[PDB]
Amino acid sequence: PVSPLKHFVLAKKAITAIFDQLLEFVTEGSHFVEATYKNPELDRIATEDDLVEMQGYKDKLSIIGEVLSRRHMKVAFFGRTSSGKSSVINAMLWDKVLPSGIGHITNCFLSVEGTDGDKAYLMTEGSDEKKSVKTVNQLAGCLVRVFWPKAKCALLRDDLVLVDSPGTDVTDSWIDKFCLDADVFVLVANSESTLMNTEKHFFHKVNERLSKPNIFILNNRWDASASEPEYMEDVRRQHMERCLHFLVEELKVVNALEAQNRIFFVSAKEVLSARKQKAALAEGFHARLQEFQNFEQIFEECISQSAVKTKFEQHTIRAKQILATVKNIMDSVNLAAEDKRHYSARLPKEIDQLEKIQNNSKLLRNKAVQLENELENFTKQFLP
Ligand SMILES: Nc1nc2c(ncn2[C@@H]2O[C@H](COP(=O)(O)OP(=O)(O)O)[C@@H](O)[C@H]2O)c(=O)[nH]1
Repeated sequence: PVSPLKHFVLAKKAITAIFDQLLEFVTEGSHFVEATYKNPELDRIATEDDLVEMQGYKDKLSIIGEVLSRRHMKVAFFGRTSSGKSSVINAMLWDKVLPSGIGHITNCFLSVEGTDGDKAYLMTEGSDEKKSVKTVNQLAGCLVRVFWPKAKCALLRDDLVLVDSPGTDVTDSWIDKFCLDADVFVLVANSESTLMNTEKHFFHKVNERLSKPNIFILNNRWDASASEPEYMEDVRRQHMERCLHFLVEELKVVNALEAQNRIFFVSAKEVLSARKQKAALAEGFHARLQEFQNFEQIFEECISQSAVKTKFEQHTIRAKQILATVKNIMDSVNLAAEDKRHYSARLPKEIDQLEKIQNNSKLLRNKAVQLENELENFTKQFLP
């Protein structure tokens, strides 16, 4: 069972390798354009504008590679205090990463990301110090970053970052600082209550600022109706009706069939206890566990596909534009050299020098075409 998050990992590896090659190619092409422009025996074969363009591309292709190397998937959890946001995150991480009662006292956002080390730690905004996660109660707009060993959670190994927000009912400017790059928003609701307008309004604001945000609703604490099956079915219908209407008719972010794959009824407490033990069950436990596992699979499929487009499409488009321009420059150099060869070149040494320029510009043009093909292959595989 291969995690869908590997789609993102593979896309990130592919696009970073393309940009490594692109930087090397533009560096080589810039050296060629410079030598051609600077040759005192050549007039107007490569222009000063040709060189400035190539150097400008060279000067900015490195930071694209470094920026791409740090791209990650991000899921953000929202909901009323004690709905179960921290517990859902812990269940997905298979451990008690965010401590008990942290939701009572946290007024900062808490993010969880992977670390290559074997020791968990946290970092605050104004330093590089790695602090004990045992101080997270003291440290928790503000953001506290929790780092958890990648060897312990496959989600973190596969470049997912999970963000816990302060309770919606006791606090937006949240969107700008910690939501412009979130790929998925998860509303955690208390299934013993009813979906509230305070929660709806927040996702209305996300919806107005982002084009078709990916939104899941987890009706948590579903174990509270265990052994009440007839009751459970009717409460499920009522929650489903209200959650469907919100996603489909109010937000209009999903049609009614796809909405079935965005609303789930779960017990994060049961799931965490089952998973911490893996490293006398209430009635319906396994059905609820299976529903949480189905949510995780659908969530991973959603966020991996979505994040590849969101995080990598613009730079893929830019790389194609850079290559088209470099090809145009190589075309211009070749054409100017060949024109000169046939219009006014006289001595066989001048002719041989122009033929070398033609040949090297063609070698570079063909290298650009090969990188265009790699970008087309990337687009076909990763950018539907
Ligand atoms: N019965 C039950 N209790 C839960 C569930 N999820 C969380 N809780 C409990 O509800 C309390 C608050 O949960 P927490 O995850 O801290 O809520 P948060 O404030 O939204 O982060 C804690 O005591 C949890 O143990 C659940 O699925 N079922």
